[PDB]
Amino acid sequence: IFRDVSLLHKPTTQISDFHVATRFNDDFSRAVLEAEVQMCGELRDYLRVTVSLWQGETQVASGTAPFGGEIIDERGGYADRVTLRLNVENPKLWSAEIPNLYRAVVELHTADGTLIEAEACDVGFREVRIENGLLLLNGKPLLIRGVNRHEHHPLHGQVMDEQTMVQDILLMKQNNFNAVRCSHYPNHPLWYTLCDRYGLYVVDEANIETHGMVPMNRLTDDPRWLPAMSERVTRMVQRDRNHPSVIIWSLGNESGHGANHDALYRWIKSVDPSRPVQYEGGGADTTATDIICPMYARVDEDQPFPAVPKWSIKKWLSLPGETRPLILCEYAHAMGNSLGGFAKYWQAFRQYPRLQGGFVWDWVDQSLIKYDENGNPWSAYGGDFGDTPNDRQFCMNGLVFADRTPHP
Amino acid sequence: EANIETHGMVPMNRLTDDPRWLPAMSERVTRMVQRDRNHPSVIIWSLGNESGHGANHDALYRWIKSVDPSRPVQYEGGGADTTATDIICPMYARVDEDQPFPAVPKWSIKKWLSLPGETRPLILCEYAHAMGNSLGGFAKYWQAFRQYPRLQGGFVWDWVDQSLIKYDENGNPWSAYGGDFGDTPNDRQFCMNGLVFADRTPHP
Repeated sequence: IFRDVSLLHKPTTQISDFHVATRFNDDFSRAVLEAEVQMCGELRDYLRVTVSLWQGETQVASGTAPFGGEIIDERGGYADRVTLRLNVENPKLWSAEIPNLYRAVVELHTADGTLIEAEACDVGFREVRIENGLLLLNGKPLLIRGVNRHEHHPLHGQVMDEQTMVQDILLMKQNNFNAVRCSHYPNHPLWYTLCDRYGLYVVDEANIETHGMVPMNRLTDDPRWLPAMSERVTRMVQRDRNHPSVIIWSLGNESGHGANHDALYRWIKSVDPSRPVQYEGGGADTTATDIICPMYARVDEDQPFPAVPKWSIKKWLSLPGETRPLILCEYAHAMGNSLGGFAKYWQAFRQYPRLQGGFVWDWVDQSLIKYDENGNPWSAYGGDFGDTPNDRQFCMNGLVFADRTPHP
Repeated sequence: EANIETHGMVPMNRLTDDPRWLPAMSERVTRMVQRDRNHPSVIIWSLGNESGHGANHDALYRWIKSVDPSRPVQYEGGGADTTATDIICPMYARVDEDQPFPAVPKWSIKKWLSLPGETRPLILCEYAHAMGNSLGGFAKYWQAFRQYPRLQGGFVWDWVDQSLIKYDENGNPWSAYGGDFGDTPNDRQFCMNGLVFADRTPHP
C-alpha cells in the first residue's frame, strides 16, 4: 500500500463526475468554458447546479441550471446530467511559460439556495492541436524540452511525497525543462496539480507494459486482454482529464503493437478529442499514435532493425506519405558518464519544424540506500539485494542522483 | 525545356506575370510539346528557367497537364516549390545548410522535404557548380540521395565549358571567354562551368 488511503463521505444525492472543456475563437480573445455534470441519487426537480468561475477573489462567470440534457438519440437525453457553458472574454491562457489558472466551483444545491455539496478543480485555458504536421499549444508550436521521470525515492522506494515532487519540479524548471512524461503509469495525483500550478506540460501514460513477452505483441494483440487493458486506459482518462497540464495521452510503453491498441486509441479520441494520443510500440509510427515518438533514434544515422527500424530523425519525417510531427519519447540515455552528442539533437530540433523535441531518459537514478557494518549508507543497485535475476546498473540513468544532486 | 528565360527583369516575374506576354509564352510551350511529345526519352517537361513565378506559368502548367498527362511538369522559378511544379527542383540548395533568402529561400535539401504539408519528390535542377577547380562536397550530395527516398538526385551544372576559340599573332588558337571579343557588358569566366572542356576533354 504505497500511495494513500482515505475515507470520503458523500451525500446521498451527489456529484458523480464532471468534466471541463474550453473552446476558443480564432484569436483566443474569447473562450467558452463547458462543464458537464452528472449526479447520482434521486432526481428531484428542485435540484440545481451552479458552476462558477473564479479568478482569485473575483468571480468571472457563473451559471445555474437544473438537471436534464439535450436530446441525444431516439430515446432522449440524460436526465441526470447537465452541461453549462460559460463565456469568458479575454481569458488568461495557461501555458508552461505562464500557468494562468482559474478556479471552478461546482455546486449541487436545491433551488431554495441550499447546498447539498460542492466540488472543484483548477482550470487552465489552453488549446492543444496537431495541425498541418505541427503540434500547437494555444496556436503556436511547441518545442518540448522534456524528461521522463519515475516515481522514485532512495529511502521510500516508490512512495511519493509533496516535498520530493516539488523538489523535482523546481530542479527541472531551473534547468530549462518544459515537460515531463509519466514513465510509465499514472502518477500520484498531486503531481498533476503541481504541474498545473508550476507550469509543466505532462504526457499522462497508462499503466501498461508487457516488454518481456515474445513477441512483444503477444498480449496486446489478444482480445482476451482487451478488457484488462481497457481499464488501464479508461480509468486514467476519467481521473486526469480535467488537468490543464496534461496535454497528451499515451497508451503505455513497450508492449509492441496490437489490435487492442488501436481500439483504445480510438476510444480516447472519441472521448476526449482535446488531446492527442501517442504510443511508441511497434515501430513508433503506427496507426495508434498521432505523433512519431521513437526512443533512441539517432539524429543522422539509421538503425534499421527488421520490422521496427529506427530511422535517423531527420529522415524519418520525409518518408513517403508521412506528415506527423516527431517528438522522441526517450532519447539521450543519461546513464553514468553520458550525454555526448546532446547538442546534435538540439540542433536538429531547432532547424526542423516537425522535430518538436523530446524526452530525455531519465530524471533520477533508481538507486536505493543500503547500510554497512557501521550504519553507513551507500547507494545500491541491481542485484545488491541478492535480487535475481537482475540488471545491475541499468537502473541508473538519471540526470540527477537519487538524492536529487545533479550529475554534470 | 521551353525556351523562356527572363532572368534580367526586375523583379523576375515582371513579364511572366503579365497577361500581355501570355500569348508569346504560350507558343514557346505549346510548340515544344507538339513537336517532342512522341519521344520516349522525354520524361519531364519544364516551363523554362529563371523567370520568377507568374500567373502565366500556372496557366501553362495546367495546359500541359491537360494535354499530356504522361509526364510531369517542372519549373524552378519563384522558389522551386510553387504551384507550377510537380517536383521540388531547386538550384544550388545545400545538403545540410539553409540559405534563407527572403521570398525565395533555399532550405537544406533534407529539410525541405519535411516542411509542413510538403510531399513532392525533390530533384535538383542544378547543383554542384562545376566552375574550374570544383566539385568539392559532391559526395555529400550522393549520400543524401542514397539515404532519402524523396531525394531522387539532380542535374549537375554543367556539361561543357562555353569557351570559344580565338587565334593569335601566329594562327595559334586559344580558349576565349567573356569579354574577350571586346564584348560588353560581360561575365568573363562565368561561361566556364563544365565538367569537360569545350573540346570534350575532361576536367578532373
